[PDB]
Amino acid sequence: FQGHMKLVVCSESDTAGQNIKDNLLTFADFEEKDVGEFKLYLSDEFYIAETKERLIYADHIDEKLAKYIDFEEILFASRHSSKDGRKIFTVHVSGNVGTADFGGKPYSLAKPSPQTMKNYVLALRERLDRKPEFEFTMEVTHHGPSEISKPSAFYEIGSTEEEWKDREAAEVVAEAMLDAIRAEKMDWNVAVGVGGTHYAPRQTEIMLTTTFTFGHNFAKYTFEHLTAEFLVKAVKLSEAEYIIIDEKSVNSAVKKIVNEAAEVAGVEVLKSKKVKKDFRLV
Repeated sequence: FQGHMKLVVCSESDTAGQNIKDNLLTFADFEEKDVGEFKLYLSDEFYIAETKERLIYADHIDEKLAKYIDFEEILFASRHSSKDGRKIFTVHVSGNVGTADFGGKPYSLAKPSPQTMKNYVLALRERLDRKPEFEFTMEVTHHGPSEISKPSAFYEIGSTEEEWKDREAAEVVAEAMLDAIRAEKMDWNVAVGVGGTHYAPRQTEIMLTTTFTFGHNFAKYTFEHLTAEFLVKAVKLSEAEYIIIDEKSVNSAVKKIVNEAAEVAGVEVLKSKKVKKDFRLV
């Protein structure tokens, strides 16, 4: 059973997650309840769940929470840590290709939530100028938890403690989440992306300016470990009808498995430049 409400999940020890939570709590009349290992906040709008577990290791947490409440998807609210120290708002779906160094299992992918991710990004774009020093960017699929069956995605703030403690940054994310949760448009074109650096530049531009959204995205560092069958799993899991390639990143070797996957799954392959040109929004 999936119910019809959306669930925001955060970690008790995550500063960013907590600030996002505090802001989300003012958007509706909530009632806290402590069941099992969680702290649940209920309302007739959306749900919020607090766990003491580190999110990247929260495999099967959707099954655990589903014992107490019904929800159709999860929006993980968390901080983003990076050595670049850049101030950014990011979105990505968890999952691993060849290595599972930070949660989950190898070659396992979490169920994405392409529509909500898209609505969130457009709602964020609308407010980005409130925090001029911040920039938005997608993150390729990486890190745990990989064992999540309910549609999901991670909505984060980074890259250091300076940003995690940023009250307004968390408030902007919370507002974008509320807009995503209430959004009715659920027919954005869905694709799995292949190619690019860890911050998926092409995919980020596509998310901000076209009618396309993404489920999973695989960075160039994953090329050697990708297989045609793994890509088919990603496409079907994402409910994608397309595979978009970063034509400047993909090599002939990876293009072969991409084409293989496209044929087996019955989806169309499109170059990122063509997507940006023929699928603009306004």
